[PDB]
Amino acid sequence: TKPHVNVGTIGHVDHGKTTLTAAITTVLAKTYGGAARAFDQIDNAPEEKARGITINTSHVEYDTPTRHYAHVDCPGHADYVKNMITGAAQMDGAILVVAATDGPMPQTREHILLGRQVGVPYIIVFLNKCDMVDDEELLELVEMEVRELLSQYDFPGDDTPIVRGSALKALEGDAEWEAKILELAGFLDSYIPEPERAIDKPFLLPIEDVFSISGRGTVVTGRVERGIIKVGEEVEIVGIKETQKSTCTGVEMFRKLLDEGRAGENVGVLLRGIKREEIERGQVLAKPGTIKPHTKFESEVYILSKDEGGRHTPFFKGYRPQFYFRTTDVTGTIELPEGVEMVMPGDNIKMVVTLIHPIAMDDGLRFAIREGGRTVGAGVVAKVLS
Ligand SMILES: Nc1nc2c(ncn2[C@@H]2O[C@H](COP(=O)(O)OP(=O)(O)O)[C@@H](O)[C@H]2O)c(=O)[nH]1
Ligand SMILES: [Mg+2]
Repeated sequence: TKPHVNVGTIGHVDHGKTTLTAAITTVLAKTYGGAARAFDQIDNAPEEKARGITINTSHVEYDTPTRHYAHVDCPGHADYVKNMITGAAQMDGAILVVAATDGPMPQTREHILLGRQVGVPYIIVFLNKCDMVDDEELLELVEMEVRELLSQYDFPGDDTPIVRGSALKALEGDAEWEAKILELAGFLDSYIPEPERAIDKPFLLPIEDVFSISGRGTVVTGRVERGIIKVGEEVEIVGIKETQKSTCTGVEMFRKLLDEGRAGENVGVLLRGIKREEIERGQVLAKPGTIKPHTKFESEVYILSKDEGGRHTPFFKGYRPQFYFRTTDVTGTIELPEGVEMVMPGDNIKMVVTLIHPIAMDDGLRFAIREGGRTVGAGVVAKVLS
C-alpha cells in the first residue's frame, strides 16, 4: 500500500502544535479524503506506557495523495522529553512549530537539541500565527533566527522548509490559510525521504535464548530486528565477550524449517561450531562488520519520578545502576554533566556511561536503567565513545 511515515509536532508551549495537528487532519481530509480531527480530541491526549514510563501522547493519522502518516502530538514539554528519549514515537521527521508572535523560545531550542541527540533525521518548520503579524521584516527575522538555531544543532537550517501560516485560520476554514497547510503536507511528502525498511537494513537478531539440540548443534532464538539471515551465510556473535564468527546452518519457526529468517519473525537460528557455553545473555547475531561492541557512550536519559515507580531518592556521580540493552542488564558507572552533582527523580540529563561488559550498539539504541530488575530510567545512546 501507501508508504507509512512517522511524524510529529515539536516546539514550545502554546506555539500551536495541537491547532496545527487538527488543521492538518482537517485540511487533508477535505482535500484528499480521510477523517478530520478537532482540536479538543487531540489536545485531550490519552496516557500510554512502555519501557516503564508514562507519557501523554495523541496519535493521529492522515494521508497525502501518496503517503500515510502516523503523527504524534503531546500536551506538555515533559511528554516530549519522555517520548523523544524512549521512542514511544520514533519520528522519521518532525514539524517544528514556532509562533511568529514570539519567535523561538526555550522549548524551541530544547526540542531541537533533543531531536539531534536522539537522531530525529529531518525537521520542517511551520511558522505559525502569521495571521497575528503583518510585518514581513519581522517574519523574515524570525525565520533567520530559526534557521540559525537549527544549524547550531547541526540540522541543515539554510535548506529547511519553512511555511508561514495560521493553524487557527486554517482550522477555521479560511481557504487562503488552508493552502499553507497543503504546502506543509507537500514538504512532509517531498522533504522527508521514504524511511529505510527494517528488511533492507543489515541483519541483526538479539539472542533471547539458546538450546543445545539434536545432533551437535546450538540454536539461538530471537526476533529478527533487521535484514535477513539466509542459510549458508556467516554471522558475527557480538557483545559481552570477544566477537566470534559462525555460520547459519538452519533457520526454523516452530516445526517449519526455513531457508531464511526475515525482519519481524521470531526464529531459531542454527549455528555451526559454536557450543552453548560460548553464548552469553545480551549478545546479538549480526551481519559481519556491521555493528561493533562498545562499553562507553554518551546518552540522554530520563529518570522516572517516584510517582511513576522510579527511585524515591536522588543519585550522584557514584551511581552504578544496571543498563538493560535489548535483553539483559549490564552494570555501568556514570559521569554527570558539567554543573550537575545531584539527579532528582523526574529529571532528564545527558549521561556518559561505561558498562562493565561490551554491548553491540550504534547511536539511537534504546536502553532501560534498572535497579534490582526494576526500571528506574530510560535512555538512548546519543554517541558511542569506545
Ligand atoms: N491567532 C492564532 N492563534 C493560534 C494559532 N494557532 C494556535 N493558536 C492559539 O494558540 C493557543 C495555543 O495553541 P495550541 O495548539 O494549544 O498550542 P500547543 O501548546 O503548541 O499545542 C490556543 O489559543 C490556539 O487557539 C494561529 O495560527 N493564530
Ligand atoms: Mg498542544
